[PDB]
Amino acid sequence: TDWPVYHRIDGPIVMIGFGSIGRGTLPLIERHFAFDRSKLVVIDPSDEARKLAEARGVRFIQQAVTRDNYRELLVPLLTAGPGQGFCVNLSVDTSSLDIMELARENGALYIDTVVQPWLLKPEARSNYALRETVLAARRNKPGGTTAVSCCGANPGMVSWFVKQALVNLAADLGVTGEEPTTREEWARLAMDLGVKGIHIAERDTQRASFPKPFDVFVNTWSVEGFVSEGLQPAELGWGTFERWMPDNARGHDSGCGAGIYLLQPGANTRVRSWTPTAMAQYGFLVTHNESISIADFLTVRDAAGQAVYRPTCHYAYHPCNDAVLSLHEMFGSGKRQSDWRILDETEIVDGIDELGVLLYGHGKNAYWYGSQLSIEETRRIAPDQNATGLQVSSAVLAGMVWALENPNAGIVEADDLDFRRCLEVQTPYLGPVVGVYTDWTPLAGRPGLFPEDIDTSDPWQFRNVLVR
Amino acid sequence: DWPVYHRIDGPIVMIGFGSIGRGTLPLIERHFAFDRSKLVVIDPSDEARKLAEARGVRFIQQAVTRDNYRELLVPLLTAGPGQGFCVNLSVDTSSLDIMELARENGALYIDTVVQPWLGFLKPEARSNYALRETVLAARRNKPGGTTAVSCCGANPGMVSWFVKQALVNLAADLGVTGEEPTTREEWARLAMDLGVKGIHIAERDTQRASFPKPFDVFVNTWSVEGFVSEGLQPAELGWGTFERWMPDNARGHDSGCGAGIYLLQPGANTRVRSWTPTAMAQYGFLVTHNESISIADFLTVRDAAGQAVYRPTCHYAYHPCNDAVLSLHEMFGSGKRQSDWRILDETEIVDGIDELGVLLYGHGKNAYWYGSQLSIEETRRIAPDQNATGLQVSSAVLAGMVWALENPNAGIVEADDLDFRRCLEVQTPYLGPVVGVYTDWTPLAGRPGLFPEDIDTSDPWQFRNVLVR
Ligand SMILES: NC(=O)c1ccc[n+]([C@@H]2O[C@H](COP(=O)([O-])OP(=O)(O)OC[C@H]3O[C@@H](n4cnc5c(N)ncnc54)[C@H](O)[C@@H]3O)[C@@H](O)[C@H]2O)c1
Ligand SMILES: NC(=O)c1ccc[n+]([C@@H]2O[C@H](COP(=O)([O-])OP(=O)(O)OC[C@H]3O[C@@H](n4cnc5c(N)ncnc54)[C@H](O)[C@@H]3O)[C@@H](O)[C@H]2O)c1
Repeated sequence: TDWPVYHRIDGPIVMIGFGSIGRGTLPLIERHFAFDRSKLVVIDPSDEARKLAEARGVRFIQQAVTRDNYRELLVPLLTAGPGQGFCVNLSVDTSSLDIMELARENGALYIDTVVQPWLLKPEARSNYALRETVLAARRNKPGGTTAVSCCGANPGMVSWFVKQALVNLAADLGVTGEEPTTREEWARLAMDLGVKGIHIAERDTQRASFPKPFDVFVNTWSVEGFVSEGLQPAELGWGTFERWMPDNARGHDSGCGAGIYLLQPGANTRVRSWTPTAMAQYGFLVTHNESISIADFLTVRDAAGQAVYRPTCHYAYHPCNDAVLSLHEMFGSGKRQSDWRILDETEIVDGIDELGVLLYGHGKNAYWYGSQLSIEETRRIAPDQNATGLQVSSAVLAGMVWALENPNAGIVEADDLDFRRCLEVQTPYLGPVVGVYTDWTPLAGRPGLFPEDIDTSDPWQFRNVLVR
Repeated sequence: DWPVYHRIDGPIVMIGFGSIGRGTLPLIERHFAFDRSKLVVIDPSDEARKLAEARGVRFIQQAVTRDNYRELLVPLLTAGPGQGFCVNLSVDTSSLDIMELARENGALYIDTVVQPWLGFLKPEARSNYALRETVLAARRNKPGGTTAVSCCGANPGMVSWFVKQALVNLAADLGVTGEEPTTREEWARLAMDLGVKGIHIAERDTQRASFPKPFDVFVNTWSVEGFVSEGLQPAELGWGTFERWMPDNARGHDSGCGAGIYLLQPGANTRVRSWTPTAMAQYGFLVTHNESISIADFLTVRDAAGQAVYRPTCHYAYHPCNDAVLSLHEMFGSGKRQSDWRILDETEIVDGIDELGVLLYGHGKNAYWYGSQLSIEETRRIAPDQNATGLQVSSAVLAGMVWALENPNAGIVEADDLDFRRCLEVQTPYLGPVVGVYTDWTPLAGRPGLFPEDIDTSDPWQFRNVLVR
């Protein structure tokens, strides 16, 4: 009845970054893998991180990993032996692709939760473009040591939820038969079910024991990371059903073809969305890797290679109340707050991180599938983190298990992993995982007091979702 | 001790006993001498009844409606022996109809808002410009007569007196010579000569509650029903002659004073870039307010032909308390009102201020904020039964009442028509720090930035730059 130990790691474990996610992932690595304790080392420039690592009894190197030092630092650490090591990258300000390629070159497994560069026109700031660098790297060097790109809660877990949700939608219609095996089969299942689009539909209700301080940005995970992505252009996977886009929307000349972006910051762009606890709510259209990767994954092309079916996919994020206030403060002031803080589990009085996928446009209108993990449950089952952190760290755990079980798979996205195996590892840490149908649409209660440019023939059009 | 300004020798009829009525009644008892059993409070709610009974004040548990207001109020207003005073602090009642009833029965009248009877509409008809035009027409139809003070709370109300004092201060600091204005035409000419392109009613409420905001509860420091109703009205502003651009969904008015436009979107979901001393640069919401129109109208200069050659832009730039910001996000994101609401009591507020002032911009010193920084701690020391928001309003009602008793045959008047020095002399003891602050901030601070924006770089204070689009 104790915790399962999934695998032995026969080489160094190098954790890059020991912020909110690193702190939550370390205890799960220790819990679920067998290895000599001295094999693990944490790298992070922060004094705060150093003091926590010392209290946890783990090796700690207080250094920022940079383009200038990453080869001389990471190659010896990852190749120390006797066997294959694992690079666990949970940092800000480091090049995911460069570290990934270095790990592969040296036979070390690799996982991260984001594609980002080393510490510029808007299209270059896009997660579409960054994802294209990873796809190109895979084409240049197929196969080889497994490296898992963007395997956190979102991007990451939500790709597995999309697959489970598609299977459930079919079953709820009385459609029986083997589930898809190939990418094209998954894409055709979405097409055949009439899925028009998908929101990554999230509502964080975690509340702090102190009121939000003036001129302090407050969040339940990285403030630096959230602000960085929130200032990037709004970004979405763009569905074939869409008949309207804003005047300030732009596409891409190259790549998989699945994305557009808007010439405005994602964290100041609102969309109409829905989760089970929030019901109808505003989300922020913050750019995310999975907005592109899920739309790409579910694309059906004709013989000529043109996409004839693709779902819309984007984030619709309602963060914790203090983060909502922090965004209002930041954008209203035109500048970042002087200080910031990430809520510790000891500072959260109650709440959940409700994180799921909202598939819409099919015969049952809309279906939300995801996790309702509470802070109370989090504290009972995993230390050193809040409910936001545990969804992410447990997804990293699942990706690490998959990579150790499938060590010769090359560069892979969350959409490439065995979703059933990953969810089997992750689900002890997700609290209630539920599927909920709703009849809500973005046109509920509309038109109202004022004229609006809506498309009443198709309630889920982005024209109706975007707050204008 | 506290000054007793005057005796009131007739009935005092208070319509509405919510957050503002509860804050105003103690000031009335404190600052006027009157037969105490001559005060009557009318409110439909049981909560109001219990509070009035606890004070031993006559109470009538009725909702004033178009169907009953004549039969209900006339006996109360004319009960004698002397001139009565109708103090209207309610939601859901016709300001104009009750004002006219008071006037034709010789009773003084004051309120803090122009609003219609609760309905059992074209966007233009929902505008405060239209509502104010019904009051202006009433004045033209019955000049002079018994005084009725329209829209004399904190804003609208006190901020009109702040605008006059700020113009005086700017004149001194910019070396503009001339005697203090004493007529509307002289005030308007002073604003023109100072180069005041526009005015924000620039407010930041930092009052914080001892409990976190509950899900599906709208929280505010004053009327939730009243704030939501005004926040769903069209965004609305006095429209200055310097403006070179208006949004595609802006509209004007065929008739009336000519000072206003409105936008075909709700004010409480419309953001503007603004500034207060404690907030520094912030978003405010462009909630419609009577003074947006009245201040712009008051400061209009016309040529001989009657065409406006100068007028300041004027509008609200409201940053309410944090729990109200979250309540608006919740309400607009859900597309419907929350199932419950609450107004923060002073006992529930841990700290904070209601920073309420006027931001005059476009002149030689860029921008100037003048107003009140009243804290909840100071409020509790000097006045009972209210928070810092309520006390700024209730003290303004007091000031207007003192002015009306000293000027009881002035006809229908707005806060812009009162003697601002006398009103501020009555109100200032309840306003805490009242300060003027210059800033170099403009709406183009930091702009253009990461993304292309439709800005006017020739003039930072253009509405094109202020409006969040
Ligand atoms: N996919 C997901 O679900 C998901 C969820 C949360 C976060 N993330 C990603 O992970 C990132 C980290 O999140 P977090 O909440 O732990 O952030 P955090 O801000 O709490 O921690 C970041 C850590 O990185 C360290 N760091 C900074 N520069 C470094 C360098 N050059 N080398 C090594 N370490 C460095 C900092 O000292 C800090 O301790 C986020 O910015 C985000 O991109 C992904
Ligand atoms: N000018 C200003 O600065 C300013 C400031 C605050 C409020 N106001 C105005 O004053 C109004 C009242 O403010 P509040 O905070 O006291 O509101 P509130 O919601 O606390 O109280 C309103 C009261 O009116 C009563 N009421 C409802 N229908 C009625 C009717 N038909 N007849 C008589 N009473 C009735 C309610 O029972 C309630 O007690 C607001 O809606 C707003 O328009 C103006």
